[PDB]
Amino acid sequence: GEKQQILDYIETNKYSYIEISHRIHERPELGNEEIFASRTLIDRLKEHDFEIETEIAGHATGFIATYDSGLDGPAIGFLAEYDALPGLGHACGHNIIGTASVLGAIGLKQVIDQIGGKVVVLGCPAEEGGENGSAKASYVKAGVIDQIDIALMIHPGNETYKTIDTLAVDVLDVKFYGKSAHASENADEALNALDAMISYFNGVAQLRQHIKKDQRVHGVILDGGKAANIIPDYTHARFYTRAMTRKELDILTEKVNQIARGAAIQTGCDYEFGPIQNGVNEFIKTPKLDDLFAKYAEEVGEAVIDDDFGYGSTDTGNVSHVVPTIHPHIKIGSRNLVGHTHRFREAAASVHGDEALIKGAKIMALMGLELITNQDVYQDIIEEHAHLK
Amino acid sequence: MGEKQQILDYIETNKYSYIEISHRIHERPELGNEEIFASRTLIDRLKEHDFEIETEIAGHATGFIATYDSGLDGPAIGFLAEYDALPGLGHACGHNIIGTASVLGAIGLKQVIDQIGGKVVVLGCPAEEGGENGSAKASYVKAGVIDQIDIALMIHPGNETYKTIDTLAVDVLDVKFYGKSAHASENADEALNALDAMISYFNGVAQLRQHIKKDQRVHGVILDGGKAANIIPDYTHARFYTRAMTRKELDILTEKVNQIARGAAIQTGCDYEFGPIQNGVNEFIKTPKLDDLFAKYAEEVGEAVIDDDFGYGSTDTGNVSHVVPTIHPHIKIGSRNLVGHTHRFREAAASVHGDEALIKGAKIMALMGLELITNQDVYQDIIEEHAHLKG
Amino acid sequence: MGEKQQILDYIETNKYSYIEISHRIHERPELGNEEIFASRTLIDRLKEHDFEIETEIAGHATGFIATYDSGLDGPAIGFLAEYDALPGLGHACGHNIIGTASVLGAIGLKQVIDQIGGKVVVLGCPAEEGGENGSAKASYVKAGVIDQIDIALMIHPGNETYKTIDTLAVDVLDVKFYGKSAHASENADEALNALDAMISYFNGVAQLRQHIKKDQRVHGVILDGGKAANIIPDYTHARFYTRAMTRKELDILTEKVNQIARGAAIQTGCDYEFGPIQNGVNEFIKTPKLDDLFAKYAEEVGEAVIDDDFGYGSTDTGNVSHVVPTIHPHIKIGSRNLVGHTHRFREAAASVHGDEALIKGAKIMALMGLELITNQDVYQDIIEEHAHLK
Amino acid sequence: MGEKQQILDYIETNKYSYIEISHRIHERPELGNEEIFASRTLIDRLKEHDFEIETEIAGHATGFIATYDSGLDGPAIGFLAEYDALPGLGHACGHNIIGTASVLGAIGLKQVIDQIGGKVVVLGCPAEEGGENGSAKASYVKAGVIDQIDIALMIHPGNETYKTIDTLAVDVLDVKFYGKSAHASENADEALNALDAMISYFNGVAQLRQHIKKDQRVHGVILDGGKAANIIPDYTHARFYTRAMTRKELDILTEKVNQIARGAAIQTGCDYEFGPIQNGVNEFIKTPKLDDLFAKYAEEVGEAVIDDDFGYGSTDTGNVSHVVPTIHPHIKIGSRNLVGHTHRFREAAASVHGDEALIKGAKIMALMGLELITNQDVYQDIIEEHAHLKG
Ligand SMILES: [Zn+2]
Ligand SMILES: [Zn+2]
Ligand SMILES: [Zn+2]
Ligand SMILES: [Zn+2]
Ligand SMILES: [Zn+2]
Ligand SMILES: [Zn+2]
Ligand SMILES: [Zn+2]
Ligand SMILES: [Zn+2]
Ligand SMILES: [Zn+2]
Repeated sequence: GEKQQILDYIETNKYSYIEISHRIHERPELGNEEIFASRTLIDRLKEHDFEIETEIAGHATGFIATYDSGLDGPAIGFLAEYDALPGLGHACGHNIIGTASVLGAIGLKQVIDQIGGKVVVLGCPAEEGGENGSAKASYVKAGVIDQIDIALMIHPGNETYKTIDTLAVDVLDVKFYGKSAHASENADEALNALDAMISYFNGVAQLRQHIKKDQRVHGVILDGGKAANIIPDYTHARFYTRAMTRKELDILTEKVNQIARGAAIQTGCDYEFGPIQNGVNEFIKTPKLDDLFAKYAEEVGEAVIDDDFGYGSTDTGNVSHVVPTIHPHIKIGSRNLVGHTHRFREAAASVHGDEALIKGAKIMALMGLELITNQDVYQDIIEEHAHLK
Repeated sequence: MGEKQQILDYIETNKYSYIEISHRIHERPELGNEEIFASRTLIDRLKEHDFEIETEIAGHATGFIATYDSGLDGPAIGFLAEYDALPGLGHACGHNIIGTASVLGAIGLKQVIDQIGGKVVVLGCPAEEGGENGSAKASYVKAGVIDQIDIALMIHPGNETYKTIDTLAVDVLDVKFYGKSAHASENADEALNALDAMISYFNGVAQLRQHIKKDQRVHGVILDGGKAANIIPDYTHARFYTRAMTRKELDILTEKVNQIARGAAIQTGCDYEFGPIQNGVNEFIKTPKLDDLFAKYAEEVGEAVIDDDFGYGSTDTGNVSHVVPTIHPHIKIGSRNLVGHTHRFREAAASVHGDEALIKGAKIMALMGLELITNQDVYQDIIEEHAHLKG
Repeated sequence: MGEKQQILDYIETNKYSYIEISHRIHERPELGNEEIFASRTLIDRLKEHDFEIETEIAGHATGFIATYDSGLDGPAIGFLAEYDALPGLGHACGHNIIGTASVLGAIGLKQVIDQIGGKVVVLGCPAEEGGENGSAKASYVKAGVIDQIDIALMIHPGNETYKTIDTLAVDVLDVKFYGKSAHASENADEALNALDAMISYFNGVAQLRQHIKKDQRVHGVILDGGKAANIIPDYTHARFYTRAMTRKELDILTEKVNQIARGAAIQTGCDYEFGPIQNGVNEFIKTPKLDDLFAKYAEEVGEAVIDDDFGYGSTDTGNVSHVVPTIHPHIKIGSRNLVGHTHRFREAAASVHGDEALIKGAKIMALMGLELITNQDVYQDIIEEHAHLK
Repeated sequence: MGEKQQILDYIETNKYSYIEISHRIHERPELGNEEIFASRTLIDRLKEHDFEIETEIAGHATGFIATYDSGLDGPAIGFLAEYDALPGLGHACGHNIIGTASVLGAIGLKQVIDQIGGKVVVLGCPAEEGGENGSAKASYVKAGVIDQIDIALMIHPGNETYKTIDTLAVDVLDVKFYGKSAHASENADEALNALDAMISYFNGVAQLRQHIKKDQRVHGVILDGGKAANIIPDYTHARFYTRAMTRKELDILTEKVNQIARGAAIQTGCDYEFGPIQNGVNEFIKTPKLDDLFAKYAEEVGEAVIDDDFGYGSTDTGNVSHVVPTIHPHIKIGSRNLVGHTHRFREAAASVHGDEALIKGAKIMALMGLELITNQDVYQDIIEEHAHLKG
């Protein structure tokens, strides 16, 4: 009876949610600027009696949607994403993610009055990163994920597969501050912020010999001075660093901090060096929770492929350090589909992409059913995760 | 006899008219090659006194040549008019005074020019502070415009009154590197790194400073150093000055900086561009007999001409001095503590002393032109001295 | 009806004569291209068994080719002898055993060679550890010395017994910069700075690392960086390595480093030299059917052939493997916890276990060559498989 | 007087004895702190004329103090003896002449010292060309050795005869980086790279040159930059000069270079050492009236004292000028085209003109000492001018 209601609702109303997906696809908004997308999803949740908190952990366009039955049972959380890319506009198919997670939440809410427990959608802006990007990183730090017990989600891809491993990433600004002087007449009175920057860059080049092969550090000079006749008192670069784990990355980023400090000391300058967004973490996978995903991926008619699909780089990792989380992919077209391409945006607004949205909503809604209904399958997952972390 | 008195009577009779022009250009500072109001205001005043006007000279829209010919034999006495402001500072070099002084000088001498013969010429010279397609006089020399005048006169407001200073040679240059972008994490091995090319160029310029002469300079900034942290740059852009005592010495220096760029390109597998954004300023060749003539009338008009080390300058009027006897002197507009390109200087350029400098300088120049036309021995001597010093 | 049995009877009856030779080479370590005792001791043993000797091969004074031809049609089976030690460690790679075992294996097969036809050849191969005019086998390949053999056999002592490993391509390079001196305080404007050129080269090499493949390496030191603080250096000298997975890839990587040097010279107005101080090592091309032959005899001789990731090597025997089917297998001389190029390894190259590994290797190689000559189908298949792969 | 004539008669009637001492030193050129033959040959001549000798001064084995004391009140007149040669060049600074002249001057004045009072002192000053524990006179000043003398006299052979030139302050510094080795192919990630530290220090010094005064210098070389290409270096070693107009300025400059090293260490994770390999050289404080006394006697002895710009020097005699009135003049030994530290200058320093200069300088210095002891008003005037000028 319980599975019937959830599927019936999603199947008779599919076109309504598919429509929300194209409406968001047509209006690509970048991270922390996704006003249309968050409102549209908030409305559908409010239309089905969800209690809405907006503006979460410093993210104006984030939300927490909640429907609580008032009965003991797990709080099953669905991660909604809805940010596009600059120039490419939804070439990661984030129109599907937010709509799929909302449709699944609302699908499950249909029976939550009966099974017990709670349903929650977390609207998570800026997953692609940037200034105050990676909202889920902020949520973990703010304690927003103490509100859920399990974090569900699906991502569109070139195939259907279980959660991939993911990497830790920092996005960092480097700034040097000196003292300007006319370069021809009195450069001996200057403290050269550009010499600091060049020296920092020489140092980062040298570092690459001595970091692990899985690690990355790359960046650009955003402000290199403005007048050729005047010694710069300010320069500004932006950098990424990347490691397999947060523990490893914290060590790696401190090495780069020290290259900046050293450059500062060489040149008599002062400096700032720090994150422009809360750091992204590696995924801690719960295999029994992906088993559950595969099971319903198959029951819904997808071939879940076992293969190396590479490493990801997503703030959903951060949520997996707190609670059992998934970040699987649903096929939305050719196996030659590559994320962040024009052909991938086209794919996210196609009939296959529309089908994946509905299949994703069904899969998640039915996992939520089994986690609240079953206490042995739920406890297996919770105990597995807490052992792996 | 009385031809000197007509010049002075004209200049002094309607001096306040010209002071107003100075103040109107001061209120509305315009940058190099953008001096629409200044050029037009000065062109209208020449046109009001029957000068034949040519506009848009040597690729400079806001440049002009204003000629009054008597139709009789004699020298062509040129007056250099400058009228560009500085960014954020707005006539902190007092160029409102220079253009107006030269116009008023030319028009003073114009009063008498039908009696004494020869020809008066105002050359409107924009963008002397430099920049993209800056230094109009450099373009003028190159285009043949300076063949129209026999002598080139000018005054420059300063912290004191002094004869022409030595000036330096300058190039202003763009360095651009061109590569092949790639995603930095995933596939940096199929990129050609234009920022690496730039850092290598910068490292090489630093090294070069050990091996250049102590009178030479090389300095610059990175205008484009990449835009996305996750993408390898395929384009970087820097802007540089190079300077030396002479144009001969500078062409050697700039070429060394060229090869530093080239080498950076070779190291990184990138391609490159390296060239001047403007024509290129030359060192002054001074004609001491011409500065003697200035000092003479500087004193007659009541200025104390100081003989001290007032440093080197760096002006496209040096380029004109390679063609014809040229002066680039200074007239006091206030405190000896006045430094050029400061807020105090801008305020000084609109004071009563700057207004007075303007009138005195016009008087000095008009009277030099009277004698250069009138006294053939004094003219011959200046022409021959200059010719010896360049030739 | 068994020529196999003569081979083993010879090696087994006078094995102690050969174990002596190994300990004599071991007591007297000689660095690459200085292996006077080793080369002569081995040459004297070959002369004792009717081998014809040519010495000084491909510009290597301590190299040789010992041939014994039956005069009958058949494959020329080559055995590689190595005999160079390391500075300070002195045979912590166990090259005392490699050269002895190959000479013993070739003399073992010589006992039967007049009957089965064909030819036995031993290539004395100095300086495999590398250095200046190092990697003798690289020179042999380039000199056409390997046209004289049809198959290249060898054994190396190791932490266990296994088949040929994959190896990597290496270049060993000199960078020299040539400028013009002047007094640094007084007239540095008349100088061309060979040290600024060097610093600029090093800065460029650092940048290169972001853009090379993860399996590749470039690393070096400054051997001459100027002598007087008050004189602008007119000369600087660095030594570098470059490494890739193939020789085709390494030629590209080394040329990138060539252009980094070249760019540095252009920046500073200096001149430059950039090139190898030794010929240059190549990736192994393995012939699995030849390693199979090894494993078959390895097991007949009592050894356990292990199949595991034993990592990558870097040896000039790879260069040989581009010309003819070649092996570079390992024979157990002690604990699995043995590491190459260490003090514990040198002691193991002269132990009872290392002695056993010599005779076992010598038997394995002699029997392999017996089969390569005798079995045309096995020979044909190994030659054709190598031919398809290269 | 009869005293003045005893002095000159001594120097003239056995000048060839001392010229031979100059040639034997020239024949056997010895580097700083290694001048065993020169110091001993000089010490033996002073021993012969009843001078008390102390050897090994302020940590310099080839240094000596040779004292002849009258036991009567009077100034203690110091004669600075130099005798170090250059590597590969022999005596291309003419130091063979310097020490012999000062010994012959000291001994000439010694003839009369028991009659006029006071004291004669020769300081044997090794390694003035510098290097490891170079510049003995820096060590002497620092050790209190110059409290033994009231005036310091000296002559230096040159292309002409002239008064003490201005001299510069110098530091010779070693830079060492300490890290942690690894196999470069395999384990680079557990290394700390002392060569990257050195490269980074050099890149930093290159950048500094834009920002040091035009009279300042910094230059060095890498003496150890690693030894095996397959191993990340755990040790590098460089040697540097820094230079400035004054010690006050040079300390600021040298500290800037220290911070460049510190920063390189911080970037690479290395440790470091930075410090001088010799006592630092200081700028000359000149006493004009002492040079006037030199010029007086130079002229008497047959020399033309030329007033002209002969550039800046760079010598540890400068250090002595901070304590007592000192001269560092030059005496002509050949063509005006002679340049120090060349083969021609070595050739000059053994020539007849060089021998003549030795005797003349000896005479000049001994006649200078006679007046300094004898004339209290000339002495006092020199002491009070030095005291004023040093501050
Ligand atoms: Zn994405
Ligand atoms: Zn995504
Ligand atoms: Zn367990
Ligand atoms: Zn200006
Ligand atoms: Zn101006
Ligand atoms: Zn080895
Ligand atoms: Zn080996
Ligand atoms: Zn010297
Ligand atoms: Zn000297």
